[PDB]
Amino acid sequence: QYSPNTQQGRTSIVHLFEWRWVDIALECERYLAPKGFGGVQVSPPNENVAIYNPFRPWWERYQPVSYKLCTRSGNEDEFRNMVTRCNNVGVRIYVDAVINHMCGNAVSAGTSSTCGSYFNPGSRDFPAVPYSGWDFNDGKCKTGSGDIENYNDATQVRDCRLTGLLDLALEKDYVRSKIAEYMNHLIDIGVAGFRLDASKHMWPGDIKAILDKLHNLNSNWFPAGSKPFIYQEVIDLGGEPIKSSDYFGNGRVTEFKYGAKLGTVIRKWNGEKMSYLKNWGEGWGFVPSDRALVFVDNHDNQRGHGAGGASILTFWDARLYKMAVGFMLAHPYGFTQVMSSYRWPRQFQNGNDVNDWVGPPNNNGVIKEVTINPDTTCGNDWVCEHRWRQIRNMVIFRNVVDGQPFTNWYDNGSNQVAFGRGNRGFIVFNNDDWSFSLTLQTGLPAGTYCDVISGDKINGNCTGIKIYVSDDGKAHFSISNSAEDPFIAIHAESKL
Ligand SMILES: *[C@H]1O[C@H](CO)[C@@H](O)[C@H](O)[C@H]1NC(C)=O
Ligand SMILES: [Ca+2]
Repeated sequence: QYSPNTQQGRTSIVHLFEWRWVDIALECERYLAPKGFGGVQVSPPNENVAIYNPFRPWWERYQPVSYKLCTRSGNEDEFRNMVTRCNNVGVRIYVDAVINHMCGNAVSAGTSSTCGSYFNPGSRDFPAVPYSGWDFNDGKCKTGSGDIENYNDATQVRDCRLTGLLDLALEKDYVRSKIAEYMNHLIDIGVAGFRLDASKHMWPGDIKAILDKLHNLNSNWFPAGSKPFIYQEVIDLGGEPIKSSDYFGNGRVTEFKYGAKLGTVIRKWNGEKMSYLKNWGEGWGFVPSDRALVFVDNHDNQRGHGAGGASILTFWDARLYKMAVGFMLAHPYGFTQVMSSYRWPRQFQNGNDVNDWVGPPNNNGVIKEVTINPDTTCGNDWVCEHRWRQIRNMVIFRNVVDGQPFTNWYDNGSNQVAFGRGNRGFIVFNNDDWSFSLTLQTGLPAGTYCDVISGDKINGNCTGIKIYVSDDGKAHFSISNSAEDPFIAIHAESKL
């Protein structure tokens, strides 16, 4: 469960946020597989509530109505077709599992579902599963509002409604069975793992009970005895009753301190400088590397809905974003997840986006298909950060240096640092307010290397910058503080 279950070599997964099943299937064959991506995290594939006020927000997908594979991304057949085509190409699929709750208790009863299933939140009656009033913690919670009021109370945080979402009683074998039945369906279809949404709101023991009823990965693509990869969404920063270590027994956990910290350092906020990254990792209070799932930003905190706050770097800050992601992909700590999102009309009104709810590109509710431009970029407002040369080439970098030790670190004491990975890769950063010109020991074999940030290597020709490594692994690097991308990266596979 700690093993991603990706093909040998592939070291990253990408979140194709709100993408359609059919677009993902194509992307797997036309780009993800060839560019070395390890897998894809998909948006919840089960039926959810169709919220029309605001108009189809992205967060409506976190309010389940049933476990039918019927959403705006596609139906069961399209979902199945996607898993098969991606697996057949070596790209794994990880599902965002919303098993801690159902829909809002204040939501109106009826058939406003992505699949037309009937539901009645008022009477806790979800016939498509089926679930009834006896399957919720309505009588287990103590709070006056029935919702979580005090996060210093681990109990109410687990038994009370998270912002009004109907809280399922995961202690009952019936509920655990219904959920496991849904998860086994996905496993048998071919998924390699799951993201356990809102894990902090579930008892570590209830989760384990559910994982105990899960089948092994499909023997057609995975070796016998393979267990699904498990990463739990636990927002744990500092001094909270619930520690992420409490979930180490079920699988990996999302390390939200990673992106929050990296964001302030790159932004150079409150005295932080890149030279401090010398001991990045557990040395900064992070969970053990072998239990961490890291990222710069996620669908939640990229729009202010998650931990990290204002220090979080997103595609909106392209220049600084690329460096942060470049640094994360080059550093050996944890398992990396790349973000892929869409553009929305950010309407900041007194320091808060009033349009952070806006859903994916759409035509009257119907999600717009992902178009590819001649320059390999996406249209229809899909950002496709994963298609950015600087990001995609760093994804490949991590694969190439997989297993190599962190070495040859250098820093000017401010914001000019560099380090290598064994003898397979080397990266240089310039985040200071002045040019960088110095000869450094890369620890790489002599030869001409293409800088994979400014360009690419194609049939023995570099389309960008070229670095020359001496017989003693030394090479000269020049980075202006005015450069489009103030960092250079070279590896064994970019050598001419
Ligand atoms: C790189 O490509 C060009 C043609 O586009 C060719 O003339 C040149 O010889 C190539 N160099 C190498 C080293 O293959
Ligand atoms: Ca709960």
